[PDB]
Amino acid sequence: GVFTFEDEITSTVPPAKLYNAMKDADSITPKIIDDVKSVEIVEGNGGPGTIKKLTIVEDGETKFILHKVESIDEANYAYNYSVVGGVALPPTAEKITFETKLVEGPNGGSIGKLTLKYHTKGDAKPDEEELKKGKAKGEGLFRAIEGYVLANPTQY
Ligand SMILES: Oc1cc(O)c2c(c1)O[C@H](c1ccc(O)c(O)c1)[C@H](O)C2
Repeated sequence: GVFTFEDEITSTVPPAKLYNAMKDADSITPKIIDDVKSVEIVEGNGGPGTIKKLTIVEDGETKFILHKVESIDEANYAYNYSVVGGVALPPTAEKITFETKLVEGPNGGSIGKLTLKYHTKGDAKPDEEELKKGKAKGEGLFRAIEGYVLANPTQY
């Protein structure tokens, strides 16, 4: 089946600035997030269909995660990707998609609309553990990119 979850987060950063920064996430996330060590493009031009390999060290163990870029809509401040291999993908799941969309806040800040879609193989049940881990990932990225912009005011 498909399980869909929707969430919102807020930032004082205007959406156009945040979105520019999101485009540099491969560069930014290893600096801010302790566990991420590198992000490498296995193949692709960074657009839809690109495959990325993330190298992380978790619990003193090196591991890898695979991402695939689904779609990009700059006019709409959206970036979509799916987890398609690695530890992040549970055995039951076909695929886990994270959609990120940025909207102007009422006060000029930003609202991040985060949608998580969990595709399960057959009738398998989604792991609660993964979802909990899942909601954090959607947030952490956003915070990572936000923190970086706030800490480097002149750059964006
Ligand atoms: O705290 C974490 C832990 C993780 O395993 C990850 C986190 C944050 O965010 C990473 C991340 C997510 C999206 C990206 O585009 C990216 O470059 C890096 C990834 O989800 C894997």
